[PDB]
Amino acid sequence: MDFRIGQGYDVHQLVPGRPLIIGGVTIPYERGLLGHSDADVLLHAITDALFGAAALGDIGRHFSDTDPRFKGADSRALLRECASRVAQAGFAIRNVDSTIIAQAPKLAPHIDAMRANIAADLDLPLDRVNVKAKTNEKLGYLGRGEGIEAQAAALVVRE
Amino acid sequence: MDFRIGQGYDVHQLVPGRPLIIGGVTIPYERGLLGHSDADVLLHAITDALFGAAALGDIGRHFSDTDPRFKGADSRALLRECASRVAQAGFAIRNVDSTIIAQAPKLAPHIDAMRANIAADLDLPLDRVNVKAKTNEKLGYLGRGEGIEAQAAALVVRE
Amino acid sequence: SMDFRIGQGYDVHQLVPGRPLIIGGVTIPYERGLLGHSDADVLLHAITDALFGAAALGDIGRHFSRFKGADSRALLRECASRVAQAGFAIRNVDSTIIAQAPKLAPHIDAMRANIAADLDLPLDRVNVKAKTNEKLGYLGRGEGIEAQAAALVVRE
Ligand SMILES: Nc1ccc(S(=O)(=O)Nc2ccccn2)cc1
Ligand SMILES: Nc1ccc(S(=O)(=O)Nc2ccccn2)cc1
Ligand SMILES: [Zn+2]
Ligand SMILES: [Zn+2]
Ligand SMILES: [Zn+2]
Repeated sequence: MDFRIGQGYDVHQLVPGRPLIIGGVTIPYERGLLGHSDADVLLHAITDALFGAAALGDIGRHFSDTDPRFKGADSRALLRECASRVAQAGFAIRNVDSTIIAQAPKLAPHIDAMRANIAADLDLPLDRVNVKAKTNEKLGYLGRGEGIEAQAAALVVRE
Repeated sequence: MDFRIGQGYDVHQLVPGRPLIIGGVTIPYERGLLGHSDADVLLHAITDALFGAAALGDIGRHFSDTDPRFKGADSRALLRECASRVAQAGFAIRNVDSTIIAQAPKLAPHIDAMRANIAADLDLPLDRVNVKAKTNEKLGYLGRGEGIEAQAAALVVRE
Repeated sequence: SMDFRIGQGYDVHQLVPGRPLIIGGVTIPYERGLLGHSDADVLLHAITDALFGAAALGDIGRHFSRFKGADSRALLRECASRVAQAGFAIRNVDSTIIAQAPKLAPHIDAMRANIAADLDLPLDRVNVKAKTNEKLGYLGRGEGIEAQAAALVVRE
């Protein structure tokens, strides 16, 4: 009965010349996200929500860019290590919900693939992982296609 | 004890010649929100939070903005159908919290009416529904009054 | 006791010259500070709104329109009092600060300690996270700082 909630936010710039990787899925698009590794905005937000629910700080405190252990680590490896640390701190994950905000491309065809990657990385049943997607109605840098945002919420319980 | 959390986000442009309908309340104003449905940004954010908590996808999955049957749709009717599907998936709603962010008009006079509408639609008492209203402190497209944003959080439990 | 409730909070304040930068009750050296009627502590405000939201007590604007000169930790303490008054116990708080500058990492642990003391919580039930905005929008240009918060309470 010792439930805890966590919330996560991430954003990355979207420009020509890089791949678009969201939720572990490479998506064909004229632009891609800029960041240290694969720049997976959705997995970063979920990771931060999980560290937050466990009150373990955040993704920057756990996985520094200079650390040799995570030099070439992609964001799924980081999500899996996050989950291991959350479990070791005594918490079981109960569910994850999230939103991707991107003016383009359409993300609906890729939701089930993202959910399957996230559930596998968290060792969760598929029906405890949700990903939602929407545009920003052409408003702001998101609406002009200059960035993509992800939001995440996670519920855990201390066991 | 099988609790789940969900989160929701929505935004719509503020334009001339549209009803301003937020939380089911038709608010007197020279502009209104632009969308395929009645464009109720607050009810959409809450709908997304509820679908997300039940791991049922999102409002685009259940009520496509491409579908003619939803042109001008009453978003309270959509919220009620969302709650019906969430119940059909086995979940009871425990509470909803939300934020509306707008430069104008003043929303304080309308918040209690919005809360009562949401509570009615979700078959909740008033004390389990909360609506918060704020400005964006003059920043960004929200500060310039180009759109209105809503955020939502929901807790459900699988019975 | 299984009557859990969640709340969510959002705040943003402009960064302006000639004012202290106070976030999570920590005074951070910086050329600018946050603009507000209070000390404009955007993180404490977001947490405050999340707590009012979880207890279904409305929001800051309704509670804190005898507080004319109060700093935001006093308001967070008052918020926690009202949450308790309504029969709720706070179970945990999580939050994110979005600021392009300055670096907040050295100050996070003090913010967490401040929030924990104000809410009468142990450290392991309070969390503060910090991000830039990748140089995007008004946050990325350093025109404001945003905070987000989530809170879990239970009605006893
Ligand atoms: N059934 C339905 C519901 C909402 C809309 S909307 O384009 O007015 N608003 C939307 C649409 C998708 C996500 C969020 N808001 C159109 C159709
Ligand atoms: N009592 C009180 C507290 C804070 C403020 S603020 O306008 O500096 N910050 C706010 C105000 C409303 C919602 C969020 N932050 C004004 C009055
Ligand atoms: Zn990232
Ligand atoms: Zn909408
Ligand atoms: Zn504030």
